Amino acid sequence: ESNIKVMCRFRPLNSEVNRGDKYIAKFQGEDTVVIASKPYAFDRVFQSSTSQEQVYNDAAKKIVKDVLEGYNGTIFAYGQASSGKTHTMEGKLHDPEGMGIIPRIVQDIFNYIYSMDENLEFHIKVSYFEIYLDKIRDLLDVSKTNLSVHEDKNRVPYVKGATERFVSSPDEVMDTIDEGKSNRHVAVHSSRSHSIFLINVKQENTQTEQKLSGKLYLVDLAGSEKVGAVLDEAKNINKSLSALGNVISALAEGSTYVPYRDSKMTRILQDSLGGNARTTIVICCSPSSYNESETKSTLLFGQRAKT
Repeated sequence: ESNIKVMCRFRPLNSEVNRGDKYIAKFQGEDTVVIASKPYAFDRVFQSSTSQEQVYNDAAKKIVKDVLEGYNGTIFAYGQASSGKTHTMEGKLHDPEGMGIIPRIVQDIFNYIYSMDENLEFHIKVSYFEIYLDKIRDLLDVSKTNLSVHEDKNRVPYVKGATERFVSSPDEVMDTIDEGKSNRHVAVHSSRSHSIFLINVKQENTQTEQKLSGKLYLVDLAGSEKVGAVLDEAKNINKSLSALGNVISALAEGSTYVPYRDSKMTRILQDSLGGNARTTIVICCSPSSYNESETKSTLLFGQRAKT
């Protein structure tokens, strides 16, 4: 019903072994992981050996194909520091085996476009903003610090004043990602804000003249903090995570009312999370004994989306 799939990735272990740490995690097949004799069931659990490409294949690929066919979708990344969130989501820029989910999404989009030359015409608009201290901040125009979410006549959400930049190649998309990353709020390199990257795929069919439109959101979630300006960061981070969790949970349990309005991120993502929309949540975990509570913390958060 809900269309949310939660997938958990554990990374290989070192470099770190010199500390003295154990593996702490056992896998009952490919969808369940056991820690401290407690079982956590998911839709897929990627073990240490799982390649970048099959993470993309199982987590994101069908979502991309759906957006190229007119649907909306969302992929979330969630993880405590050094869990492998960045390796999973971005990976190694121009190494194909190699690269993480976001570069593979972009390559599939453009290969499809190239393979569909004349018969389909495309316009890809990308936007990039972060939820920092409950404020919507544009990562492509530092002057736009405090933007708002609204709904149109059809109850379709949009962020007012957000930069939309036209892109025509994979490099142009990646250039845009790097520009936004430069302005993203970091501390201690923890992300202190949640960042949302939007690819809007607009197409028109040359034979039939009919139009299609699809929105793919890539959300990098800041991890929950247990702790001045860094305190306001923690309470906002945590409150917005609980708002997401409430939505995500109401959809998973089939609630007829879903509390999208209780936070800005979920208002933005209302046309792309729940309903017809396709969603994958990738939670990244360290296997080390040193981080067992963090992992167990991440795992519980992932559990909220699990029917």
